[PDB]
Amino acid sequence: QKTLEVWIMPNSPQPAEDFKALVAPFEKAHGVEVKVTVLDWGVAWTKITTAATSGVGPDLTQLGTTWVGAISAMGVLEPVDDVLEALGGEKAYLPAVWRTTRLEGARQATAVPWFSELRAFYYRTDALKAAGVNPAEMFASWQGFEAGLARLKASSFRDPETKAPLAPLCTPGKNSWDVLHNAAPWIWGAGGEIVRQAGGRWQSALNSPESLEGLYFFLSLAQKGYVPAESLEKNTAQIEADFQAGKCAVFASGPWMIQRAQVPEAKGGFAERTAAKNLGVAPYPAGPKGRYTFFGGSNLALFNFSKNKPLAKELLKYLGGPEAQVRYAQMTGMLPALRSAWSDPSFQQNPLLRTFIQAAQFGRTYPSLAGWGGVENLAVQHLGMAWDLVAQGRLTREALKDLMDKASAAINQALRHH
Amino acid sequence: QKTLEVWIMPNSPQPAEDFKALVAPFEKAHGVEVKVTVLDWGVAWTKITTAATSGVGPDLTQLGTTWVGAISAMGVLEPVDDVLEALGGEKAYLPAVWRTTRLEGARQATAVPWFSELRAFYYRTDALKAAGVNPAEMFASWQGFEAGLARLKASSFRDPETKAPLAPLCTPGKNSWDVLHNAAPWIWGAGGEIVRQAGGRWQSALNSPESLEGLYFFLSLAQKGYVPAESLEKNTAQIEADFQAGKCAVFASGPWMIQRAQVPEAKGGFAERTAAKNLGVAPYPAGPKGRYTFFGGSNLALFNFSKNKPLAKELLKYLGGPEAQVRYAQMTGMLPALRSAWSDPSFQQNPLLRTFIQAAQFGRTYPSLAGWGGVENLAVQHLGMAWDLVAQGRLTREALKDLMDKASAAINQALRHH
Ligand SMILES: OC[C@H]1O[C@@H](O[C@H]2[C@H](O)[C@@H](O)[C@@H](O)O[C@@H]2CO)[C@H](O)[C@@H](O)[C@@H]1O
Ligand SMILES: OC[C@H]1O[C@@H](O[C@H]2[C@H](O)[C@@H](O)[C@@H](O)O[C@@H]2CO)[C@H](O)[C@@H](O)[C@@H]1O
Ligand SMILES: O=S([O-])[O-]
Ligand SMILES: [Cl-]
Ligand SMILES: [Cl-]
Ligand SMILES: [Cl-]
Repeated sequence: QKTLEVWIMPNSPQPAEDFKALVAPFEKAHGVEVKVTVLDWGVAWTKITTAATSGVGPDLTQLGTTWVGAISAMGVLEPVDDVLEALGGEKAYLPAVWRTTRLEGARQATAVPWFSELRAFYYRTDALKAAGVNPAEMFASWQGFEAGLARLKASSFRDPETKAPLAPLCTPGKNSWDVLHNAAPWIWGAGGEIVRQAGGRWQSALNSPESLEGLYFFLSLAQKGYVPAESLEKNTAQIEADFQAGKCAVFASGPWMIQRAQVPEAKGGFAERTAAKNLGVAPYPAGPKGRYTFFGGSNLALFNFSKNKPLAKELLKYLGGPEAQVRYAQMTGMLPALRSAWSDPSFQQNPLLRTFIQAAQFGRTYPSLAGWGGVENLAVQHLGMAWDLVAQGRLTREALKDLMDKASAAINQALRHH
Repeated sequence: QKTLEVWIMPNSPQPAEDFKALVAPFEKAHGVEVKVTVLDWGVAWTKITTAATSGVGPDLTQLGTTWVGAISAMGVLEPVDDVLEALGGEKAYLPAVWRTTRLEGARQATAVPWFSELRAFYYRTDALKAAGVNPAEMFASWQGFEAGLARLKASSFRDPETKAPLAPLCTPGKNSWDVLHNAAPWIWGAGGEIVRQAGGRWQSALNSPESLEGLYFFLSLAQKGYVPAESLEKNTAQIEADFQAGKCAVFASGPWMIQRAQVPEAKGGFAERTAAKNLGVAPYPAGPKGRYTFFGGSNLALFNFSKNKPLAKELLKYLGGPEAQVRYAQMTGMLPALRSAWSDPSFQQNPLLRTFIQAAQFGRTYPSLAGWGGVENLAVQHLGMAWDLVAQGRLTREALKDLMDKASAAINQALRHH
């Protein structure tokens, strides 16, 4: 009759149902009830920070890897070094994954790695073929990326269901954390970054010459008509929905879309759509200073005001452990956080998934900072205003610089305090 | 083993679960399993129009009242006059609800009323009291509304959980259908409208002198600092989340927030929050040409490519009928569509809900037109750009007029399209 409450984000298309089937064996072996509540990504920051400040909430909460340091810095998370030792310690994890178990420079781990994700480009094989585009040259370089989009815009190809052209590229301009995650590769590729350590402190680098170069190149794809105006007002889920509906030739996303492509519309997938029958993946192109993609995922954290700490730690060890690592990655189409589970043969057979796995050497993420929640909110707000400059025909290098100088002022405030 | 597929939007905090409990009796009596799929509002237009164009989808779909004419005019909906006759016909419905059963001027009804919904202002009793605001004066007139917001801005009141001031008003500036529904009362209150019958056709009126007056007054609340810049990039979900979290003194919503306030976070509500303990409702203020609010909701439609039409009509008769009408309104915090069901004490004994029932006198909606889905997408896009003028310090009457001239040209295209 002993019970646990868990907060999760929508990691699969039937998230509560998938999470319940995942924990059913643990419920049987301990004779306990695990309750699950689903928080949309757009409101999860608001709801998790309120639970933290109020001292009331669940036993466990999913945390995006980029939030672990920001929640940890509030002093509301129970140490989980014991759980991670029981899962095989530092050596069981990719160094980049291990760094998401804590606030940078904290002694104690405060989250357990649950799943990994990184970004690549999904494209329509039938569209790039009709346009005469070589996917290998389109996704090899900025120049190539731009040339491929120009061909996709000039193409007379029409989706056989919609009977209408495809937008060359769709990217979300509003409301998602992905307004930051989708700009990051371009910034990094130009030799830029989101933040930089100097003058003793962390500050915004979104106004560095190289950051402006990468961000401007990204924004100018919309300026040139490769991204439709409508896309700049939309969020992640809508861009996913536009691709599934046969309206976009190319978009940036995570390994989950592969799982969706294999499942019917009734189960929140798109197996019956033209796009699922014509699905390609290519990595992010090399920029002038490097080849990068966003690498992230989600960890599980235990609030220090939980009344069932020993039982919730047993559940973290279960979810962080090999068997649940494999089953949840299968249900979600995410990559296991436990490095050993990448080698499970169920992940070796899928050709599109292999593209994601082998793209991981280009994966980069943000330092695990106390101000990071604020940085992401302000980044989403200010980058969405840069997309606005395009919708208005007002995008210039000076206007972008002025806007990123204001984003930088505000981000510097957030890195001092909450 | 007979099957039905039903598409619904997230009407309650656990939508699929609540919908399965609602249809359980019908499943038992008929030996059918009803499969439900949840479509977020932001992607429902995309997924419903793709089902229409492809001839592949569910048996039934939820349709927002403002979309019924638009989907009907695509030639894909079954007539349901038999179901509405069996539910008691034109007399069993509010005239405004009856008009949402069809495309304007069509012989045959193509949707069954499911639930009703109209807009009012939620406010924080504790905030208006600390600010010295008389709710009765604040929600009586535009001048009153503005005077109350000036007092809310000046207040040194801090939310007891956040330890921080409350924004006087939050409204979503992006990527919700509510960007239109939140503007419409201000437009209508100035004596404007969204569209106007102009010489044998329908056309945009967003660029009429009175429509600009109403919209300009609305936007200028944000110009004066009554709405934070942050709010202008956010969608309806985030604004609701911000109110629940104690960040907003006032916001416009539906009757569902009353149900949400009575349910804990773990079931998708906000009973733990200060805002649930300090909840007031007031009507939209009278504009200079009178008092108006947005009156809508959702109906249920049967695709004419369904293979299960006789059974799906029995399910429509069930969902539209007295018992299920009461149950779903209880679970969702919506008003029943069937007038007779308003008599249940769950509605008539609910003092916050009584403000929504009384607000129904002043309820207005859009004509039931062929291009209406297009009108809403384009309206949301262009109204999002009006909010942008504010964020940028570029709001002038000419700039707003130029923007609504472009919204009007685009909307005219969508209305004349065959
Ligand atoms: O910065 C927020 C976290 O985002 C996570 O990615 C989410 C994304 O935000 C959602 O929009 C959705 O599409 O799913 C993604 C995968 O769960 C990211 O994985 C985390 O590392 C970030 O902390
Ligand atoms: O315009 C589409 C329909 O909107 C309905 O209101 C929704 C709103 O769109 C959402 O943001 C959500 O919060 O809930 C509302 C109620 O379901 C409206 O009821 C319909 O009349 C519209 O057709
Ligand atoms: O901005 S254009 O779409 O009117
Ligand atoms: Cl960085
Ligand atoms: Cl939405
Ligand atoms: Cl109107």
